[PDB]
Order: sequence, then structure tokens, then C-alpha cells
Amino acid sequence: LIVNVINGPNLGRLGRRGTTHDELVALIEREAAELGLKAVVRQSDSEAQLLDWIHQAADAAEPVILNAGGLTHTSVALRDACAELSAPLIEVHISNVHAREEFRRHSYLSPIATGVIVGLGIQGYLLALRYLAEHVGT
Amino acid sequence: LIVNVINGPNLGRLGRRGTTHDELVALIEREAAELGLKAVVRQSDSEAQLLDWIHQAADAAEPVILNAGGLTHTSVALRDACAELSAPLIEVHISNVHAREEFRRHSYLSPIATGVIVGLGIQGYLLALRYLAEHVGT
Amino acid sequence: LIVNVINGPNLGRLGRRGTTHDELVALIEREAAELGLKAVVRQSDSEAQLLDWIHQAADAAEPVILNAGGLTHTSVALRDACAELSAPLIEVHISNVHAREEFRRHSYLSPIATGVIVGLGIQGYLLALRYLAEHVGT
Amino acid sequence: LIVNVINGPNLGRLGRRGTTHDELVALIEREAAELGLKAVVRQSDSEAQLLDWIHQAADAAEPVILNAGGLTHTSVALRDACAELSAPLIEVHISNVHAREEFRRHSYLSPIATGVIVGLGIQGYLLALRYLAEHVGT
Amino acid sequence: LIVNVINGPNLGRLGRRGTTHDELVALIEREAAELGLKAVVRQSDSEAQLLDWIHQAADAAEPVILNAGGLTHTSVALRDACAELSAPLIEVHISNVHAREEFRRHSYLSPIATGVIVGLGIQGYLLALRYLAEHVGT
Amino acid sequence: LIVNVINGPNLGRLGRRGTTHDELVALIEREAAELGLKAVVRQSDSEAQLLDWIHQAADAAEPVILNAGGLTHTSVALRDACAELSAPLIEVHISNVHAREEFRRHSYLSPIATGVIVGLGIQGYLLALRYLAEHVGT
Amino acid sequence: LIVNVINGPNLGRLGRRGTTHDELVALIEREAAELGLKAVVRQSDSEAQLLDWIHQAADAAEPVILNAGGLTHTSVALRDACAELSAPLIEVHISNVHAREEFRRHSYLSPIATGVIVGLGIQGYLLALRYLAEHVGT
Amino acid sequence: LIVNVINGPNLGRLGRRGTTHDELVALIEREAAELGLKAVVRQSDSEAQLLDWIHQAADAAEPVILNAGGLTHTSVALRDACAELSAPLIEVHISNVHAREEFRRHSYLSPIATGVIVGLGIQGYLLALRYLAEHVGT
Amino acid sequence: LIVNVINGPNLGRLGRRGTTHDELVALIEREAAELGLKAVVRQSDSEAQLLDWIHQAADAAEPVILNAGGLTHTSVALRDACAELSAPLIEVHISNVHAREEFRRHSYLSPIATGVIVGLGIQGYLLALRYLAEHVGT
Amino acid sequence: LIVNVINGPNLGRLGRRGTTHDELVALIEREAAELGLKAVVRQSDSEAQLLDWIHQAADAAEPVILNAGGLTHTSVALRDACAELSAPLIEVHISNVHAREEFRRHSYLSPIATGVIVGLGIQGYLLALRYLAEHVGT
Amino acid sequence: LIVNVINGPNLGRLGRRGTTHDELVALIEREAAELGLKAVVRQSDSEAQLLDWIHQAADAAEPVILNAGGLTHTSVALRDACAELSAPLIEVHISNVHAREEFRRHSYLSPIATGVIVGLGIQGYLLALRYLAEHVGT
Amino acid sequence: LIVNVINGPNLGRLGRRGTTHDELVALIEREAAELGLKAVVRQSDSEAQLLDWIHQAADAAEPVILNAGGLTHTSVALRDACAELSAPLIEVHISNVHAREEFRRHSYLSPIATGVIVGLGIQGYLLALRYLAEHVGT
Repeated sequence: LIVNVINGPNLGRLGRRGTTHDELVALIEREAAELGLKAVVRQSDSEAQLLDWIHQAADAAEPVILNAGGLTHTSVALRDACAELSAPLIEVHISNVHAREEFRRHSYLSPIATGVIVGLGIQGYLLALRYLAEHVGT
Repeated sequence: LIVNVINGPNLGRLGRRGTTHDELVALIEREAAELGLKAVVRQSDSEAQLLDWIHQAADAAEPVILNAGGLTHTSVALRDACAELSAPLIEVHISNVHAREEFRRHSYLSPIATGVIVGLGIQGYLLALRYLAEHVGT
Repeated sequence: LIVNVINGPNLGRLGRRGTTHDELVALIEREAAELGLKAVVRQSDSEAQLLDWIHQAADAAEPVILNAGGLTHTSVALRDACAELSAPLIEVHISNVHAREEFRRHSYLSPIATGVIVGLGIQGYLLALRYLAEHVGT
Repeated sequence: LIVNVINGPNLGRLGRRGTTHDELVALIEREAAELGLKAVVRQSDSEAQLLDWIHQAADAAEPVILNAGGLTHTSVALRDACAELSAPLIEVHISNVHAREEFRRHSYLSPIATGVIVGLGIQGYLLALRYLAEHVGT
Repeated sequence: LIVNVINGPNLGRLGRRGTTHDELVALIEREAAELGLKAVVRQSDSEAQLLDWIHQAADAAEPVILNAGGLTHTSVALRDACAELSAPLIEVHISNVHAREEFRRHSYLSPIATGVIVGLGIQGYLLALRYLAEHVGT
Repeated sequence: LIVNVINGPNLGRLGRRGTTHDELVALIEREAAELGLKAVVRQSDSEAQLLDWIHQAADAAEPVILNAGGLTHTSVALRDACAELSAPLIEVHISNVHAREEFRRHSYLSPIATGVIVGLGIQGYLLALRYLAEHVGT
Repeated sequence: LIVNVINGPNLGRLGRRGTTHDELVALIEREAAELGLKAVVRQSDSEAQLLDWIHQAADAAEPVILNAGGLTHTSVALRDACAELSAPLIEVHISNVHAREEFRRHSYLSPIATGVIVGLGIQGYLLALRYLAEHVGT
Repeated sequence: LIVNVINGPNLGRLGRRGTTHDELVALIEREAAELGLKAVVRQSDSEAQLLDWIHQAADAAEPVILNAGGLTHTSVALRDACAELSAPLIEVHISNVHAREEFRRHSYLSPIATGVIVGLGIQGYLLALRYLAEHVGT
Repeated sequence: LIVNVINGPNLGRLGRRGTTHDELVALIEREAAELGLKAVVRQSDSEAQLLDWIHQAADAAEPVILNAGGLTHTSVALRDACAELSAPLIEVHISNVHAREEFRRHSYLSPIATGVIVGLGIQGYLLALRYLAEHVGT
Repeated sequence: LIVNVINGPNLGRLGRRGTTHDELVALIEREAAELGLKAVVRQSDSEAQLLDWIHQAADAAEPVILNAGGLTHTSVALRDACAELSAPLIEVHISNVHAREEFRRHSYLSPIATGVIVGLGIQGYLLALRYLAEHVGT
Repeated sequence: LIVNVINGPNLGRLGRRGTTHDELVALIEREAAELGLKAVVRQSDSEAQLLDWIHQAADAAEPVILNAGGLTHTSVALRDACAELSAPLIEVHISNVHAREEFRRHSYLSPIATGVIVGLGIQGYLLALRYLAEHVGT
Repeated sequence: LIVNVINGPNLGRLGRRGTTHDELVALIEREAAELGLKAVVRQSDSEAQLLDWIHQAADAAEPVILNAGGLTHTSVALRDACAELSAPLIEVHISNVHAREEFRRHSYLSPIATGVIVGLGIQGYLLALRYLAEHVGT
């Protein structure tokens, strides 16, 4: 039912870094409604704020779709907060992080996530939602 | 319209390594029909045979969804055949290859692929199909 | 006399990640009183806030007992703030950080700390207090 | 005309870590006036706040002189915000970061910066200003 | 009740390498009595002799406080003997082994030990005793 | 008063590798006069000749501004000659050596230099002169 | 009862690369009969064919003695097929693979095998058979 | 007299990956006739087939000119087959394999080959033929 | 005729670390008699004692079967003593040392040994004896 | 028409390090005449002199065949001079530099060269000439 | 006056591993007498015994000439004992340890020794004695 | 009889970098006369000049004592010239090159030299002479 979509540093800049972050929210919220879900979309440049949203999902046992931006590669604290989630965690990157700098090919999140989607654009979010909708059966 | 789904070594063993490879074919072909696509699903344990199917997709300019199994980590020849594709190439792994041995966290295919889906089970294939259906607009 | 105990990201979650962070505060404050000390215990998920508490200890020349959580492994800025302390700095980890992932076996703090205690549970804090009480003689 | 000088974690402590951060501001603002520029000097220990000031410079197409302190070595998110700048970005370190610990000899910022000045003291800032003044001709 | 304190190569030289090894024994034995324990303190420069004392602790299921000196960094055989202990094993270093040569920052013992204390001087031994006294409850 | 500017291999080719090496000399000598200095500018493709000019600066206790070209990355002998200088040594690169090949991001000179300027064009030389002029006070 | 002996690339060349591959088959089949076993010996230069023989042993729950030749060092796909075996897998090399090139000292098979024999010549096969005969008791 | 030219995976695609593989055969066979040689040109995407052609050259003691494509970088089995050749082995790459990805700069074949030609286009084959013609004297 | 079986540190603990070291001796001595050999079995936790037994085998030109325990991974001195043996040296490990910690996958002994057996239990010793019995012909 | 053949350190010693450097010059000059070219052959042990000959080829836009001897592996300055050539640059080694020490398998020149010939003896020079003659058509 | 010459594991085997260890003692003792010194020569295969002889030299402030055999490369404990010497410590190897295996090119002793002699045979000892005789002046 | 002592870059600066290079020559020439030798001492900052002196020693089959200064660590060309010497080559460093920067602990010369002396001051030269005098017997 409730799915949390959390975006990390710089993702507020989408469209100027053409879909904007507001349009992304709209797209996600339409998809989720079609799927029978309710998406809660949040973005912050602040690690502490991302931690607090992860903590809340942990306490509520709600899935998470996380695009942690550069913190993917660098934050053990984020990793550790994510390891507490009991529900599914799907890591998303809009670009293909394996076609860029070598340092972007290591993620602290992937090993603890249920799965990862990269390179498929903003549609990656939508596809993550669909996994979570079809992974509510038994 | 036509999408090629190619499975590499050991993927014929699905279900005993519970969905079998035949059931996977059936699932993919139903999804593709719903999406308005036609999926051609092939599996081989032979690198040379996988190369030939990639070559054919290159000549036809048809997208590919590739689960290369262990060859993901080891074959430069497969990589090189894939670099010739002009249409989208989506790399899929059923399990989360970042939660296993360290050697599975390097892929020769990811850098040249449009994107990658891992850890989402057999549904990863279906989600790759949906990207390709929504990425036929302009 | 005054000792600062500072806890970093995720340590507010103790007990659910059975002793809670409030119980830890209580335990530390009882020990410190028995030892003739006054413990000031603070926790934050925010690097900037941890920096400010370190800066204050530097200006006051008061010892610090620091459990920096994941920032131990990743923050040069925290390290650098800690290098300004003139009083003792004791690094504490509740779990044995050498029995986990390889990345947890490198600390930016250990080289600049007076000493380090790991693996001894919440009692590590209490033992750090006792060092500081017996290291006030000449 | 407008140049942004942004200082990262611990730089507020200058003089006690003998020129203070206020004196640095004064020195920069006098130099800039002599050069015909207007310097806006900001300092924060908070990554999110540094990101926001970088974002603003990106939107305004104004140059930046950045001393990111320890975040130089560790933040991909800062790097990524900086990659959006269209105007010049000059990385400054007061000390010679190549004469210290080995870990300080890798910067995530240098590859994306116009240039870098290290080891020349607070005068590094002033010299960065002069580059920007003479790099306004055609 | 019985705790074994075992010191490895060069620790017989304490005080001239100002507390001597005899004074250390005395200090440990007074602390242990205060705690209600009985400490058995042994030192040898001989790996085979250290192995035999570890084997005996294994057979008796008695805790160990071990300062293995240079063998910490180099002996797989010592590690392997220690892995047989069922009771707690606390690794102690008098100096901060992370503030010295890089090679001293890897220990074969830490991963298999209950916990580790470094940098706190001879008081590290005493603090290890206190852990073991308070870790005899249920 | 006297400052030595020494250029290493290939720097004689400036402008064709648009400012030529003669124009650089002229620019440096005008700046230096404005600053009250006297610049002596030399260029050679010969390591032995660069060594001899460094030796002379060492004997005279005169500062050096050095652009060692490729020898920056490869010559321990140059490094060692430079370590004898008692006056300031400022390393200069016209391009940003951190935005190119990985091998150019290690310099044998930086650790022993007072500071380093890279990426600021030929103006880097001029800025190095200004440091040296303002670093003649007490 | 049935044991599979599978030889990989180049092993058909034994004797000319003095025992030939046919003589090896004969030697193995005589030993196995003496032991009360039935050995099925197969050799191929084709990875896909080796995979198929491993798959068959997996389905039948029969032990395997495998000399994978160069594929030992390079094939993740072979490894993965072997991980499905429930019966014992004994890796054999005729020469001592640790006395040659460094690259031959890493095997993808050893970690998943029951055990490994190297350097003992063709007798290694025979000794592997004897393990399997004495490892059929309870 | 007889020289074998063997091409590995993907080389059948020459011209579309403008000279085609058939034209290459024609060019090689004309050159060889001019030189007094007889060239036998073979191409396969199958490692096992390449092995068999190498084995045949070994048994006949005929030289080989080998373009192993991606298998250059990855196959120990190919290497090992090649080590059996008594006649000259010349490794050829049409492109400069040192101007591409880092992984292409290591070859398992070069150390065992007589020599290597890269970057000289299809003419590399022809030049390899000429070496072999002039290396038939005493 | 005479074969030396030497066991290193911790191997005296077999059965409690269910076959004991005495039972191993008995098993080896029965096998050897069946084979027409005489086995001399020795175990020590002391490197110097192992060295002396290796030296004696060197002087007598008698084969050795060596299980050096942790010293396999760490002792150059043991290696060097073993390099003097003229008769066969067979390295044995009871467990599969490639299925454990990464550090156990490097042996100083393997490169100088005739061959190695790992993972086959105590039967590895017996199989080593059989090699030595069948390797006494011409 | 004009091709420059430049030989680096130690190549003057050919024949005693049986063809001498004078005979090499003669062989090259005969080949070049047969091909319709004019070869200018130079050798020096001095990096600065090699640089000057490269600079001259750059200014004249003439091809170069370069055997830089040990400087291949070590000189960034030589590399950088070579990067200025607009005409073809063919790297030659007489021996197979991949069959020797590991350090000889990295070249600073190969990535910037048109192609490389190694292991083919002095005939490598002659083959490089032939490439350049047939690469003068359109 | 008194110089200690200490030999480590395997050095008792000199001559059979043609000068024997007794002849070495004789040679050293004749040289030392000629120089006006008194040499005390000791050899052991036991680390603990070598430690005790180093400890004694430390307490007496007598120089040491040490050939630690394989322990050079592996013992931190030996290193640490040696760091206590106040008089000169000269490391000797009879063979050139840089012309052998790569692992022999790292010594734990060299960094703490006054100097090192390798490759000069048994005469290395004699030359070490001569240094110590001429290094007794002021 | 004739021994060549060759000094590389910066060694002309001895005494100011208290024995000067002229005094070193005098000391060497007195020692050599006492030993019955004739020493020829040369120093240059020029690699090409050092090469020429090595070449001459090669042609004459005369020993060499070489202090190559920084070129020890960096020149493959020097190494290669030295490999041609048939007479002994003794590498000398005045300081202990293993007690300084890590990069000084790798020498291109040591593996090809007869032996090496470091850390023994200018007396190292004299001791090298004595080896060569006593290594003229049979």
C-alpha cells in the first residue's frame, strides 16, 4: 500500500542539472495510483534528513525506492540505516552509473538492497513501483 | 515491435539450480503481447551461439534483453558483440549480483548497456519489456 | 571533571536497530557520578552538529568519548575537528568492527585518538569513563 | 563582477585550529574591491548548505572559489553540484595538501575545477580573485 | 572467576623498551582481587609457549586477555589457537597501534576476539578485567 | 628580489604544441618589474641542465617557480635537487593536470614544494610571482 | 558406484603437449574397477559440452572428478554449474599449478569443490577415485 | 610454405562492426602468393574450434598468425594451446589495443608469441606474412 | 621406504579443535605398512622443532608429507628449509583451505612442493603415502 | 617520402649488448629506397636529443618510427613530445617486450602511437617502413 | 670492542643448503681480532632465542650484525626487539635478496637498521665488522 | 686492477646537500691504492653521460661501483646498460634508502647487481672496493 520514494542530494535540480523533480513526483503518484499503491515522495540534500525518512520507513515496515545520489558511493551511515528496513529496498539511478567514472561503479547500498535499477531514466522509478505492487501476493 | 530476450549459460536450469525456463518463456511472451510487442526468447550454454544471436539483433537493429549468466563477468567477446547493437540493450540478473561474491560486482556488459536490472527476480525481464514498450514514442 | 560523550548517526536507534539510547545516557551518567565526573551525552545524525559539539570541546579543553557510527569510516571533516582536541579522545564502537565488513576495519579517527575500545558493548563507554577518571592525577 | 567564495567544514575555526575567518572575509572583500569585483564570502559546516550555495551560483552563472575542507576528499555530492557550474571554479587549500597524509592527495573536485591553488596560505584566495578579474576580457 | 592474561614477545621488556612487567602483574592481580576474580598472568617470547597457554584456556573454558605483541600482525597459528576459545577473548595493546606504522593496523586476532582495547596504557588490562567481571551475570 | 622561473621539457614548444615561450618570458619579466622583483626565466629539455639551475638557486638561496613538464611525474633526481632549496618553491602547471590522464595526478615535486598552482594558464606564473612579492615582509 | 571424470580443454593432447588421454582412460577404468566403482571418463574442448556433463551429474547426484584445464582460472559459468552438484567434486591438476605463472594460483573451482589435488601427475585422478570409494560408508 | 591465419570471435563481422572478412581472405591469399607462401585463413566464434585449428598447426609444425579478438584478454585455454606451437606465432590486432579500454592492454598471448603487431589495420596481417617469408633462410 | 609425516602448530588438538592426533598416527602407520613403507609421524607447535625435522629429512634424502598449519601462510623460514629437500614434499591440509578466509589461499610451501592435497580429510595423508609408494619404480 | 627512424638509449650497442647499429641503418636505408621512401636514421642516449628530433618531425609533419629503449617505460616527456606528431608514429621493439620483466609490459608511447611492432627483430623496422609506404594513397 | 653477530633460521646449514657455519665463525673471529674487536657469533633456528640475544645486546648497548634469514621478511617481533638497540645494527644477507622472489625484497629490519649489506657473500659479515671498527672514533 | 666508481645526479653536491665529492674521490683513491687497485671516479648529472661510462666498463670488462642517485628508482635505460656488465656491479647508497620515503625502497638496479650496500655512509664505497680486491683470487 504505502511506498516511500526518497531522493538524495542534487535530485531537486532535475531538469536543469527536461523532467523536473515536481513532474517526477506527479508521474510517480499517477503510476502508484494506477497500481493501487500510495507513493510518498521526498527529496533532500541533507544526509540527516534522509536518515530520518529511512528510520521512519523502518519503524513502519514500509518499502523504500531510494535514489541516494552521490551518497550511494560514500555513506556508510545511510547504508546502515537502510540495513534496518524489513520491507523491500530498491536502489534506483536515472543514468547508467556503470558508463561513467569508475568511482560510481561501487555502491554501499547495492549489497543490502533487494535489487537495483539503473540507466532506464525516470521510468526506473515507475518500474520499481510495479515490482512492489506485484510483490504483495502471498 | 520485436524484442530479443537472450539467456546465457546455466539459465536452462532455472527451477532446479521454482519457475522453470519454459515458464519464464511463457511469462515473457504473455507480457510482451499485453504490451504490443513480440518477444523472441532464446537460451544457450554456448558463447558462440549467444554471439550469433547478438549479431543477428545487430543486423536487424532490434533491442535486446540479455542475462548472460557467468559470461557477464568474464567475456570480452560478448561485450564486443553487444557494442555493435544500435537498439537498446538491457542487462538483467535475477538475483542481486551485488550481494554475493565480490567477483560478481564487475560486469563487462554494464558499461555498454542502456541500463541494468538486478535482484528483482524473473519480474526483471518483464520490467525490461515495459521500458522498451514505453521507449518507442518519438 | 566534565567529559563529553558524543554519538553519531543511527545511535539514536539503539535498542531497535535491547538497551535504548535513553538508558545508555542513564547508565553513563550514573557511572560518571560514581567516578566523580560529570558526563554530558549528546547524539545527532547531523555531521554539522557533531562538528559543533567537537569544536566546543576543543575550545573548553574537555575530553571526548566519541562513537561516530558510519562517519568513523568516511569523514575527513570529523577527523580534522577531532585533531584540534587537546584533551583525550577515546573512540568507541559497541560491536567488534573488525568482525564485520572489511570496510569497517579502517577508521579515520583511530590514528588521532588517544585510544579505541571496540566490541565490549555499551560497557565500552563506561570503561572509557574509567580511563578518564584515573588519568587526572599529576 | 560577483564572485562567490565558499568555505566548508572547520574553516570557521581559522586562527585557532593567526588570521581568523572574519579577517579572511575582510581581506577578500578589500582585494575584490581593488580588482573591481564584488566578493560574497560564505562558510558552513553543513554539506547541504554548501550544496545550496553551489546551486545558487549555478543558476546565476557566477564563478566560485571553493575551499571545501575535508569534503574535498570525500563528497561525490559536492562534486556533482560543482559539475553544474558554467563559470569558473577554482579549488583552494591554505596548506599544501600534498605534504600531509596520503589520503589528502586525492580530490573529487580537482578534475572538474578550472584550476587549483594549494599551499600559498590565505593569499591563495586573493590570487584566485585575480585570475577571475583578468579572465573577463573577450 | 579465573582469567588468564597472556603477554607475547617483548612484553617482558616493559619499562626499558616506566612500569615493569612485574609491576604490571602486581597491578593486574590487585585489580582482579577487587573485582572478585583470580588473574593468572604469563609472558613468553616463544610462540609455542603462547599456543600452549591458549590451548589450556580452551580446554578449561576460561577467558583470555591477550597482548600478543608483534605476533598480532603476523601469526595465523596464534589466531587459530584463539579461535578455539569458547570464553571471551579481549585483545589489548598498550600503545595506539593505529597511530604508528601502517602494518600495525591489521590484526589477525581482532576478527576472532570479543573485543579490543588499544592506546589506553597498562590501564587497558584493568579495563578488560572489569568487562569480564561484569559479564558473568545471567 | 631575484626569482628564478624554470621551465622543463617541451615548454619551449608553447604556442604550437597561442602564447609562445618568448611571449611568456616577456609577460613574466613585465609582471616582475611591476612587483619590484627581477625574474630570470630559463627553459631546457635537458634534466641535467634543469638540475644545474636548481643547484644554483640552492647555493644563492633564491626562490624558484618550476614547471617541470613531464619530469614532474617521473624524476626523483629533480625532486632531490629541489629539496635542497631553502627559499620558496612554487610548482606550476598551465593546464589542469587533474583533468587528464590518471598518471598526471601524482607529482614528485608537490610534497616538497611550498605550494602548487595548476589550471590557471600562463597567469599561474604571474600569480606565483605575486605570492613571492607579498612573502618578503618580516 | 558411478563416478564421472571430466577433462577440459587441451587434455585431449596429453602425451604430446608420455601417457596419452586414451591410456589415462584405461588407467582410471582399471582403478575404478578395483575399487568397486564405475568410472565414466569424458573430455572436451567445448565449455558448453563440459557444462552439459556437469548438469547431468547434478541431476543424477553423482560425484565428479574435474580437471578443467585453463577454464579453472577463467570460467564463472563452469563454477556455477559445479555449485549445483550435491555429491563430491574433486578438482585435479596433473602439474603443480602453484609452481608456474601467478595467474594459475587462483581457481574459481577450488572454493566450491570438496577438495583439490595438484602436482601428483596422472596418479591424482586415481587418488581422487580412492577418496570417493572410502567416502561411501555411513 | 603453409601459414595459418586464424581469426577469433567477431572477426567475421569485419566491415560492419569497410573491408569485409572475405576481402581480408583475398588480400592475404594474394600477398602470400607473392611471397611464395600458401595462406590458410579460418575464422570462428567458437573457442573449441579455434583450439582445434591451433592443435592442428602444432601437430604439423606450421606457423600461425592469430587475431584472437576478445579471447586475447580472457582465455588461458587458448594460451595453453598456443604454447604447444613450435613454429612462429604472431599475434595481430587491427586496432591499437593500447589506445582503448585499460583491460585490452593485457594479453595472455603476447608473452608466448614470437611477436605482436597492433594498430596497423588489415596491413598487419600482410606484414606478419612478410616476417614469416623472410624467416625461412638458414 | 621411510616417509616422514610432519604436523605443525595446533594439529596436536585434532579431535577437539572426532579423529585425534594419536588415531591419525595409528591410521598412517597401518596404511604405510600395507604399502610397504615405514611412516615416522611427528607433531610440534614449535617452528624451530619443525625446521630440525625438515633438516634431518634433507640430510637423509627422505620424502616428507607436511601439514604446516598456520605456518603454511606465514613462514619463509619453513619454506626455505623445505627447498633443501631432494625427495618429494607433499603439502596436506585436512580442510579445503580455498573455502575459508582469503588469506589461507596463499601458501609459501605450494610453489616448492611436489604437489598438494587439500579438503580430503585425514584421508589426504593416506593418499599422499600412496603417491610415494607408487613413485619408487625406476 | 621522408620517414624518420629514431633510436633511444642503448641502441647504439646493438650487436654487442649480431647486427650492429650501422648495419641496421644500411638495411633501413636500402628498404626505404626500394619502397620509394627516404629514411633518416638517428640514435641517441640523450632524452633531450630525442626530444629535439621529435620536435623537428612535428614541425615538418613527417612520420616517425621510434624505438625509445628504456624510455618507453619511463618518460612522460617523450610521450608528450610524441603526442604533437600529426603524421604516423610506429613504436618498435626488437625483442618481445611482453616475454620479459613485468615492468616492460607498460609503455607510455603505445596509447599515443598509430601502432606498435614487437618481437619481430630488426625486420620490425622494415615492416614499419612498408606500412608507411602503403599508407600514402588517398 | 664487543660486536654480536647473530644468525637466524637455516644458517646453521651453510655449506650444504661450501663454507660451513663453523668456518664462518672462524673467519669472523680472525677478522675481528685483526680489527681490534671481539666478535661473539651465535646462530639459532628459534625466534625466541634470537630475541633473547637481541635483548642482551640492547641492555649492554653493543652493536649487532644480524642475518635473520627468513624472519627478515616476516617477523614484527624481531623488528621490535631490534628497535630497542642503541648501538649500530647492520643487516646482512649472503645472497642478493633483490635477485630472487619478489617477497624477499621487503624487509621489516631494513628501515630500523643503520645499514644493510646484501649479495657480497660471507665477506658481507667481514665488511660489516670493518664499518663498526672505523665507527668508534669521536 | 681498475675499478670504476660512478656517481649519478646530485652527488656532486655532497657536503652541502660534511665530506665533499672531491674528498670522497681522495678517500676512494687512497683506499684503492692500499688494496692494490686503481680507482677511476666519475660523477655526472647527465643520464647519457652515465650510460657512456657504463658502456665503456662493459667493453673493458671492468667492475663498477655505482651510486646512481635518484636514477636508481626511475631509469630502465641505466638498468639495461648495467645488465651488459660482465664484471661485478656493486650498488651503493650513502644513506639508508629503506628508512625514507616508500618510493626509495624499489631499485631497478638491485636485481641485476652483484650486491648492494646502503646506510654505511661514504665508507660503503670503501667496503665495496675491499669486496672487489678480495674477489680477484682464482
